[PDB]
Amino acid sequence: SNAMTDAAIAEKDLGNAAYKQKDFEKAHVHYDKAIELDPSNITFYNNKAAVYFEEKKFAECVQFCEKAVEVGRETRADYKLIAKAMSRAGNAFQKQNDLSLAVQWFHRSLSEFRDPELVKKVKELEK
Repeated sequence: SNAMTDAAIAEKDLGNAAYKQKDFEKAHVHYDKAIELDPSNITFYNNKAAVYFEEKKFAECVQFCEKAVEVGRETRADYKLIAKAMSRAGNAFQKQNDLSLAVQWFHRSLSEFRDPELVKKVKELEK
């Protein structure tokens, strides 16, 4: 789109390079800068969620998944990337030993985009 939205992407790319080295602090710095430049881009919220998940900050991961979903809907982003946020949230809830919330999110995710592996995973979790 514009000078700002390109600038944001460039910060995301810097965040990914830190993320790839497991420098999670620096990854957040850059993704935060991305969101500062262009808060309408779902990718930044999902990438921050992914960092939080690897840090075992599962409640923060969920919070950013929730942001991705809200942003994704407001901006009419690719519904598949909204589904990804939803499954990530489900996984973060599993890691918190919260099956109830995990399954709520997984069902959201499947309704957003039918992931064949997740369908099987959810049936197993509901056994």
